[PDB]
Amino acid sequence: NDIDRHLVRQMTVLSQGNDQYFRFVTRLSRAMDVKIGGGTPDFAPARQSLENMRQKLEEMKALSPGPMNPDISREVLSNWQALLEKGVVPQMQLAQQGSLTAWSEHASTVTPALSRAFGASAERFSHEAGAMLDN
Amino acid sequence: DIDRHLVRQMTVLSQGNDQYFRFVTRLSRAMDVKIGGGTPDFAPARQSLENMRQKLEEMKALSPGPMNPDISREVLSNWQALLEKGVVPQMQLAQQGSLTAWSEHASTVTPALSRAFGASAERFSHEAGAMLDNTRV
Ligand SMILES: [Cl-]
Repeated sequence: NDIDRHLVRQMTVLSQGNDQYFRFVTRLSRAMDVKIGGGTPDFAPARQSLENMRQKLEEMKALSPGPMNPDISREVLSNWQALLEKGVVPQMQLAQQGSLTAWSEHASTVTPALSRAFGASAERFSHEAGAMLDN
Repeated sequence: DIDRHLVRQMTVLSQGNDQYFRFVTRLSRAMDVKIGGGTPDFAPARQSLENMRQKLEEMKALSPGPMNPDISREVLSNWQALLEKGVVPQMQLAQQGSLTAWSEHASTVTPALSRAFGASAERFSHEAGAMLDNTRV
């Protein structure tokens, strides 16, 4: 498998990126609760997930468009990019030197929308990939 | 192949997590409307709860597969607990109880269950990441 291996790697990185997103949200939330509970928040875990996500985006770019339709490949990288630059990077910065209401409003609306868009792109990418492999 | 099976499991787990986070937001908006003296629409929250339940069933059907049996088990038990003890009550309580129930249950009981699911999901992602990226030593 050469094309097959490439596809599976694209599916793998895409899944890993989406997973790092959930790790990031969950870890940032934990740290944020400690801040709300009059504590000292440790943002090293969440920053780790954020970086992991960006590195998986770099790994995805190096693999794309690969063997599939270049459009869906373009789609996934631009929505991944957006989720990072407009969602996760600003949301992290709000938790670190922003107000509580600004971080919570952004984390309850802005970042989610970007998440569902990237998630949608990822699901169609993987459905198309899976179909080709199962031919 | 092993990579595809792990990835299907990682994808079902993320989808489960996404559907759970959705559920919490979905239900909250329906309650603001109910608290605002309006006619709530529970159809969407029910959809998320049902999607969370469907993703658990799909996770079980794929497990343990190539993943360590202990980690696989932790994930399914914490997922199932979050659903049967956290999520389901909230929904049944949101359709009958008060702030003393749905709001109080959701702030005290659920979080603990949510936190355990998150710890298991981390344990899963870490081992999967090591297998997939040949990162282990
Ligand atoms: Cl591309």
